[PDB]
Amino acid sequence: TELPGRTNAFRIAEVRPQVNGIILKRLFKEGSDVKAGQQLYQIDPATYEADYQSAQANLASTQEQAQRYKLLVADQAVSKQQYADANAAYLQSKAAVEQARINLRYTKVLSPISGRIGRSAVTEGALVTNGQANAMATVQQLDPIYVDVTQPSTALLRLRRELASGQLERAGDNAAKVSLKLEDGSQYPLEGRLEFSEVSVDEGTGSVTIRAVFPNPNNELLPGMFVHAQL
Amino acid sequence: TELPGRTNAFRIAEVRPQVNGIILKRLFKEGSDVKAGQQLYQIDPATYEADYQSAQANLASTQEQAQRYKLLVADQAVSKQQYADANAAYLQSKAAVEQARINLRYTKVLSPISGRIGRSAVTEGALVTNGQANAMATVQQLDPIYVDVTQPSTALLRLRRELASGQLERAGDNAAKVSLKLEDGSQYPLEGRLEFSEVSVDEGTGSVTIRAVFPNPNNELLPGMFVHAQL
Amino acid sequence: TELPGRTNAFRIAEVRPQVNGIILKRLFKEGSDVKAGQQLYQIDPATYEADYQSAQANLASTQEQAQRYKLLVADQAVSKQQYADANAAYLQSKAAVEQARINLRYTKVLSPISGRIGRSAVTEGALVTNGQANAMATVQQLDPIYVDVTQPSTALLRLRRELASGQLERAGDNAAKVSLKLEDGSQYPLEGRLEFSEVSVDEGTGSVTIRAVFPNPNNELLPGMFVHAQL
Amino acid sequence: PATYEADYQSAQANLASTQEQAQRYKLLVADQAVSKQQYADANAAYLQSKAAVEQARINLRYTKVLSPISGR
Ligand SMILES: O=C[C@H](O)CO
Ligand SMILES: O=C[C@H](O)CO
Ligand SMILES: O=C[C@H](O)CO
Repeated sequence: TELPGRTNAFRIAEVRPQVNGIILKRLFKEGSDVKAGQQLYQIDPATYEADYQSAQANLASTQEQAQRYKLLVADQAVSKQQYADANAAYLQSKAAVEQARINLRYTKVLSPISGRIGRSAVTEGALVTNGQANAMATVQQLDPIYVDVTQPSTALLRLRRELASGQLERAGDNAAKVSLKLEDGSQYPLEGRLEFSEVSVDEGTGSVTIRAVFPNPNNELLPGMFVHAQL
Repeated sequence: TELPGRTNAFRIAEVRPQVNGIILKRLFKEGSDVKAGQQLYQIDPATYEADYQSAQANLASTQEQAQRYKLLVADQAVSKQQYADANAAYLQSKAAVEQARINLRYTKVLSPISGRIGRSAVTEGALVTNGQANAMATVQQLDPIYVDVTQPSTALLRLRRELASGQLERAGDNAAKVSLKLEDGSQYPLEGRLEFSEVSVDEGTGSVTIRAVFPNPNNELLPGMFVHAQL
Repeated sequence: TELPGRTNAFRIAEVRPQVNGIILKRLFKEGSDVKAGQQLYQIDPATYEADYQSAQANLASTQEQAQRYKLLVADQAVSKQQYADANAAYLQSKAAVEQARINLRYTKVLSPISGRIGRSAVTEGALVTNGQANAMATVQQLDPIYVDVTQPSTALLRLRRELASGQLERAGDNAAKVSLKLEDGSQYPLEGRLEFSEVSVDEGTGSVTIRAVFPNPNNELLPGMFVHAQL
Repeated sequence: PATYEADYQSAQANLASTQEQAQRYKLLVADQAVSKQQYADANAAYLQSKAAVEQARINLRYTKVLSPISGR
């Protein structure tokens, strides 16, 4: 039985800035392969770095001030109102520092997912804003790759039985082994699982949509291909 | 007697953001079974978390300030026009904190219902906005599953009698036991209740719509199937 | 004398939101019986509740400020302008609080009438807007139930006489006792009034439409049934 | 032609505007001051205007229905 379907990325992510600034450098090759956590951009941190240290300097100061006044109050050598204020400043500083630290950190735009980055919608030297509508770039995990198959609700059950009645070659719980046949006609060398758990149902058609998962190193398979799963 | 009908989810909910931000992680398998209250997404909280603590710091401060002026007014050491401004700030802080707390909490996009989530209409790293038109995802309770049956108003009464005149196998108050027959032809193994209380009436047809309730573990039954209840 | 007619709800009401937000919970069973004033939905109030208290805090503050300046102005200790601005703020806050309170109240979507709610056109987690076109649900009082009867203007007088000339069994002022006969053929066990005051007239036909009122506990009778009143 | 003439000038006013807008961005994109996305939008409008004006001009011209052939 041949099931028609479309190939889709296994996982997709968007790269976006979360701090305001100028793109200093774009550390990745358009179209290359990147790893989740890998620095993809560098926003000029000259300032954030400066504010962050400017801050810590402050905290170090107010903190000393506080820790000391608390000693004085204990001898009644300073009104508790003086202390309260001292500790007040200390807490604000401590807050400032944390926010500074957070912003500096957001300075190195990292990749959320592991996959294939494409073109960089943002040029070096460009101005980038936190919250900005457009994404700097998009990564896609193309290795294990999906094949969305759509069968009428009935057939999905028919197959589900055969899977349980051993009439279908097991591949795992709720999964039967399957082969792929490109619209080319050719036979994709490798083979993969065909999970039976439903992903979506067009109630207007009643038809269900399940996913097949094929290994795709070499990146032979790409999203959008009209293929055929085989059982 | 065989009553035609369609299978429908037992309950449906939508997943939506209620805070602005970037989708950090999508904690769920498209097509899986999720529980109500289960975290479905994580919106980056670096800041909301910072603000929230920045606030609490403040409240901790003003609160002390206030409480002290409260005891001080008695000795007339602190006026009443002070303990007023003081208590003013205290109340504002307390409010800021609650608002901070609320936003942080929305940072974890939980699932409203227990059911089956399908595809995630939002990619990781994407930008999400409170009030946004589109829903991030949709959960559907499919275990007990409904079967909407439509009979002409007359028939509904005829059956209602037999139910009371013992001529129909009781299943509970106003419910008669029923079996399901898929459009496949097969006989759904389990059987369930056919509640007689009306759910809706197409006055333009006069016909009524009642619901059958079948157990559906194993998830064999899906919404949209054209079935037949049997009595 | 058998008068043909259609059964109709005794009263209809629509459930709609009057505040913006997300449907947290839908507290009612589709197809059940609900009482006027009963909470049907809960719109996530996390924020409205927060704004309301955020407001009250503010009012508490400005109000003190005002009452104090009202003092200083009366002692030429401060200009009338200062007292003016202070009172200005006070008045704004007081307005803010009232609006907050109103919105919070709308957070609980109560049922306007007592009757029978059907399906909920809105899912939990859904986005709901004040002013939105569609109604979240519809309650229909079905106990006393109407039976719209249509007779030629002439016949309505004929009967009206007999009613006054004792030739018809009184049921109340302008009402004659009547029995119902379902299109089933059967005899509805209970009986009710047949009010003679006209409700509408198809001037294009000259025919009048009057209503019969039958008790309908057990909910045996439903809107849309083609029946027959008997005199 | 009262209107065609009005639309035509209504248009030309527009183009004169958007054209200035564009020519100005044309330089800020070179000095990475304006996002290549924006300059795109500016030049987009400019091209639309220029298109509108041509159509306006064409219609105004037709305000004078001429004879295709020489004859009777
Ligand atoms: O983001 C992937 C491609 O480069 C563009 O659209
Ligand atoms: O929402 C259900 C499916 O995942 C999509 O369309
Ligand atoms: O709203 C009345 C019925 O429940 C549905 O359509």
